[PDB]
Amino acid sequence: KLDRVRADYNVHYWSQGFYGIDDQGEMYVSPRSDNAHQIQLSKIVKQLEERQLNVPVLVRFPQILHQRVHSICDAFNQAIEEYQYPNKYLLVYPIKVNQQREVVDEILASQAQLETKQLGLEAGSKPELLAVLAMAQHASSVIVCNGYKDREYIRLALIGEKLGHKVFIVLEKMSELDLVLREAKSLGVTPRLGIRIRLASQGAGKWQASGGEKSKFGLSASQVLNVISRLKKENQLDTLQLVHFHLGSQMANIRDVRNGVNESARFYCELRTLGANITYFDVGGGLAIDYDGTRSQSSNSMNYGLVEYARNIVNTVGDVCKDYKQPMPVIISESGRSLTAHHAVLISNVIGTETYKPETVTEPEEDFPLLLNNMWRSWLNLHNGTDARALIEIYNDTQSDLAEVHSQFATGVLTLEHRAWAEQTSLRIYYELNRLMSTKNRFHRPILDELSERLADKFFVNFSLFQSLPDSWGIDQVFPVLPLSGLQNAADRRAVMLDITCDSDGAIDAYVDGQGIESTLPVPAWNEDEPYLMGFFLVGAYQEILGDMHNLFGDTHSVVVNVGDQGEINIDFINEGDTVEDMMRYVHIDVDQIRKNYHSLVSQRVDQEEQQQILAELEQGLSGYTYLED
Amino acid sequence: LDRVRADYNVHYWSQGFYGIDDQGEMYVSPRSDNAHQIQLSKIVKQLEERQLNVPVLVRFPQILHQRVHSICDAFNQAIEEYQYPNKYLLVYPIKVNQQREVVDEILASQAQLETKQLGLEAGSKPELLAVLAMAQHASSVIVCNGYKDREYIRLALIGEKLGHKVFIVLEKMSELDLVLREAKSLGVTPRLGIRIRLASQGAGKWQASGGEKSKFGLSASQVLNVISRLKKENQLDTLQLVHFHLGSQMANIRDVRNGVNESARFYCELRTLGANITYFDVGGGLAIDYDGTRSQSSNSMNYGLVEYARNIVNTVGDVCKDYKQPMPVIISESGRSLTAHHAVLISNVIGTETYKPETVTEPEEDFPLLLNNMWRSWLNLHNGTDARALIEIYNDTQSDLAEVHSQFATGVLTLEHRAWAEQTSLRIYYELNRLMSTKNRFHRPILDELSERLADKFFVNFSLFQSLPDSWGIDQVFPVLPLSGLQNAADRRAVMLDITCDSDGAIDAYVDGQGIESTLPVPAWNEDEPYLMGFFLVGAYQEILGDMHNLFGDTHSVVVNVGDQGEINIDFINEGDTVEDMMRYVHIDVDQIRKNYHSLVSQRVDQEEQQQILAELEQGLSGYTYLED
Ligand SMILES: *Cc1c(COP(=O)(O)O)cnc(C)c1O
Ligand SMILES: *Cc1c(COP(=O)(O)O)cnc(C)c1O
Ligand SMILES: N=C(N)NCCCCN
Ligand SMILES: N=C(N)NCCCCN
Repeated sequence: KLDRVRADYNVHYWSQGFYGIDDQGEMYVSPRSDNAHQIQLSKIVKQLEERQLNVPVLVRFPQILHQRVHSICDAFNQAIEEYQYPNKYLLVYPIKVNQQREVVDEILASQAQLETKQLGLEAGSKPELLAVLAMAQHASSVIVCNGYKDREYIRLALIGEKLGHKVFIVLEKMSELDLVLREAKSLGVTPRLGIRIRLASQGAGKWQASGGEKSKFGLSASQVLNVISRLKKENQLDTLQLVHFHLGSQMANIRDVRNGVNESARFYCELRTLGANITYFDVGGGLAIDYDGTRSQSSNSMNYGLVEYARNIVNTVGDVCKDYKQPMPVIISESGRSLTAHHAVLISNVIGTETYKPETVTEPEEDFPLLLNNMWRSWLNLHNGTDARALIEIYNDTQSDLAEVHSQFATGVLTLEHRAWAEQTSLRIYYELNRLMSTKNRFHRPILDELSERLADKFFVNFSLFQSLPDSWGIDQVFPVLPLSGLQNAADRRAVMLDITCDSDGAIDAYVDGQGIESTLPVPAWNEDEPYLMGFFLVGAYQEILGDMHNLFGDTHSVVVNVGDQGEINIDFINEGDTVEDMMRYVHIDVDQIRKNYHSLVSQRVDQEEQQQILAELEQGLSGYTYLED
Repeated sequence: LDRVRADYNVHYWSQGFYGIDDQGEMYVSPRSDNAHQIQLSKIVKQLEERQLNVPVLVRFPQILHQRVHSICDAFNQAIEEYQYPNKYLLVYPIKVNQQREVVDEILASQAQLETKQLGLEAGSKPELLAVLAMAQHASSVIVCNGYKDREYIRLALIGEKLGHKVFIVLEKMSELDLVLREAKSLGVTPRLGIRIRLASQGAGKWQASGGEKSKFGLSASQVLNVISRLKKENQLDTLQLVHFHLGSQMANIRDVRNGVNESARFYCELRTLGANITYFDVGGGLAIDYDGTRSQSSNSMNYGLVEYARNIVNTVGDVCKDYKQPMPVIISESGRSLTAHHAVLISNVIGTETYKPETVTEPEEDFPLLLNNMWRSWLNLHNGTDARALIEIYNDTQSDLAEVHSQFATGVLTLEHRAWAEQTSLRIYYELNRLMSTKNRFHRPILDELSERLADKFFVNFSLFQSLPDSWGIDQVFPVLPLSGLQNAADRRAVMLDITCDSDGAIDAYVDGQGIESTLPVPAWNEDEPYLMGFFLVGAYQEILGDMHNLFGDTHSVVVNVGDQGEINIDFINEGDTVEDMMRYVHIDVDQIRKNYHSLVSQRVDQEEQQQILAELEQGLSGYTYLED
């Protein structure tokens, strides 16, 4: 049954209604706001294959970016209406989360459909500013500038203001103020200034600009005061328009958001008190994504929802302004991750497995030692008539017996054959223990968890973790991962997913299912005869940019898919992934020379009939996708 | 003033390739003869004169050459001490660093040791093609690991067809049938190895299936299935190599010795079943001492080079003596140890946040008591204050400051009050740090906290995520040192921050004379003068794991040979990415954008200004992604 499978995965806890399992047992995406047509992801794959693109593939749904833009804006609007807050919310997209022109254009495109009709982007570095200015060349835009600012970064930012953008240069180091004033004078521009504030409510040391605590940016209380003082002196206090703080990405605890906003709102009111007219209050990033579906205060989740995040921000800022009797600023959030995580799915195939097949326990030959007979006797006592206690005993004896076998092999007591026999016999006992024990028995359940790991299939997935999913390796980030098809049989097996790199770390340690994080995943059985497709979801934020070429596996193919009015699958942009030859160039091999040398060597050492064949396979290997063929 | 050399103790991790000379400069000494030390700042000046700015990755192929000879000599010495009756063969696994310039130089050694062999290991389909391309000129030993499809298998067998010795190591049971089929198809006799799963390295590793994450290798039972199938095909002679790999950076020599013991027993058991295994490949694992402490920790190891080699050779030897069997050729795949030292990442410190001593102002008459108490702490803090009173001033001040932050947060204090409190505290810390004594057992740990409280932040012009990825990913420690003016390294303490917009772009730990610290002693930063830092031991796995966070790309890289008379020879130069390179990677049409700027400026900017501005936008696009001082 599919509907019992649906409760085993509980996709809806993490998918936000963008993905689900349909009645044919296929995973779909539903990316349109009218929710009009669902599309089976496997059917998108079938259509890529027709066009000669093989998996792995990264698939983007812009229609999902559009909805996130509207949801985040809707959430703050609701909060504004409920509080009767007397100013606006502005969404601003930090490009660091995902810089791809096709992501950023779709984000810009919905922002234009919004009532403010207000474009907002944030750059965190010189190269990002130039990218941001390129991508907002068409219309006047809010641009917030963060990061380390040299002369050239400041002059480019002022050039942007000259050319008609609203460019906020956020002061993050005290020396930058003096640089901005000089460069603005030199370009004849009226600069717009924001200030980044250091907070004392988020940990020891962060209030301090100097010192060995690692928050890089932001001005001290003292430094903030110096800014106001320097501006008053130059008759430029009106250029300070923006107050900024950034708590960090993926804030799991709503309390920290509240404490942060509380402290910042007070700074904002104190600055107006000293005469500055701050128009904007920018709460930075930090709006988390619920990667594991558990809504918990854990590093892969959050204990709050979208609207509640909005309310904590609006209410706190509003309450602090009412106390000071100050007017309320435009609220900005830089919510990159929330905007981008859901829109992308990585698809690839399971190209082989290592699974345990139950074989027959052969009886001990006269040659076998007591220890191995003991295991044989355990195997005979294991059946439907073995009681609940005695099954546990047999588990414990069998583990101890295998451990002793391993020690005797290591010291020269036992032959390779003895070891083999004991290992296969143990696996047979484990396999049966796993069938005889009951999940309704309280003392069997912990063992059945143990046994579930011990008997899981290894699934080798045609992809590189280091390339497509770097946070998995680097910070034990969890992503939901699921078979795309045949989900009626998801109770068949348990499996762990490994990548095809020659590295221990290219394996997933954690899975998302119906009750949260597990160490293995329930899956349909694999067959050599049918394609078996898997999906990594919530890969939309920070994954693409951060991946690297371990083992010379390169970029995957990527495509943009829009679902049309009548349910068409419009494949709108297509980016081809790396070939082996690309990777060879990247590491400075002269490939044209390699090809030509190959012509010689083959004519030298190969029989004439074969030569064309051998040369074709060499040339073809160079020109192939880095990834493997089933 | 050579307490400086002793503060850093560079030789504890440098292996004699880097040190400080008597002019206060970091030098490299890359030749085996150690004939000429070249100051690393002179390499930078020489690059500056060719229009390349830091950040720069500098690589020294003569260090690679020495690494190959040191590892071979270590094994050869162990072989001679034991009287081990067979040879050692070093095989380089290109996964550690795939650059042609690195691999060439390793290969260029291979040629020169009178046994005149060394090999390459590939661990995936595309590495196999890179290895085949890199050994095109000469016949070679090639070991193939990783997940093998039909194409990988056929390429490997073609490699053998063209004269290489290609060992296709079986890592999965199903891959034996595939090899045998395809070898028949290409009419080639295969050479096979087998990777074996060990039970001595932790629970679950012995098993092929199951949830434990050791990807590759055959279980004892599958090893026997291999023997049985090859006996039936009459192809048992094709199995020539036994393989295992424990993992990289093995810190505990005990694990090495346990792994070798177990695997030697597999080797001798296989011979017992008529297999004629000739090669015994112990994989990687041979660690690098990143912090110079030679301790059993994630960044270091409890053993040395010769010791590693003795543990291998003596263990294989003793077990063989036990079966009365012949000893095999020993192979190690020691990538990391071959490559870590040869490369240095150099960049400049382009700004700082430092605390500058300011006088503490008397509280205004409107100030609350709490801020008066802090004032009173400050007055009681001078050369007359006794040792115990210094600690109590330290504790009152921290308590005061904390209470100030709670009062700001609930509306009790103004920003001006907070500002005054924070600056007074810093002044009190700065003076505590001068009045307390290193000779006093109870000041020392306060001075430890003060060192951090008072450290300079140095902003280095590079991206940790691009150039030192393991530092972010696995808290890899790398030595980091300033390159110049080292006579002055007692000036201050600093932490190094990269210029990315990201909290994680900082180094948490530093290597000084004591091993690992949380700050580094350094010369003072001056705006007027260049300040260069080196990150060392970046040779293995850094270059290829780096990513484009915040759109910072590749740095320049160059290859430097020191000639017989000391000439600095800059033999290859790879240019780093420009802003335009990055924009194009994220699919912006840069040439269209160039054009639209011309449109936009001429329509929006006063005529007398247009050329200036357009020249600035274009110098923006064509410039290195990194910043200018
Ligand atoms: C990185 C960053 C962001 C993004 O935050 P997310 O929560 O990941 O979306 C926003 N603002 C600033 C200043 C950042 O550096
Ligand atoms: C990664 C790897 C190596 C390299 O080991 P290092 O200790 O990092 O030098 C050697 N052999 C194999 C099979 C590997 O996968
Ligand atoms: N994804 C990065 N590697 N780290 C995220 C940091 C962003 C601000 N805390
Ligand atoms: N530093 C790399 N990411 N990991 C290397 C692991 C390789 C075999 N243990």
